[PDB]
Amino acid sequence: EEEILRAFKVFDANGDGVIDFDEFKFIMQKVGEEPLTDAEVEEAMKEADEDGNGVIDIPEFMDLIKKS
Repeated sequence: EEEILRAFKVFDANGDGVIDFDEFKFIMQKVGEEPLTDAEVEEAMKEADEDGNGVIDIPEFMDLIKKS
């Protein structure tokens, strides 16, 4: 619980709790605008949104690892 909610909550760029494609492509490489190859980031977020309208809410990523 604590490590996954810490990581996803820094990852949400405030977003009301939701993460989109441009937020992940900016924040992935944590020091400013560092995301170097777009294909690595696009593959990881497309496999982590299971349906969720296309942009990830906090319960999806954590139930995907933590499911209870």
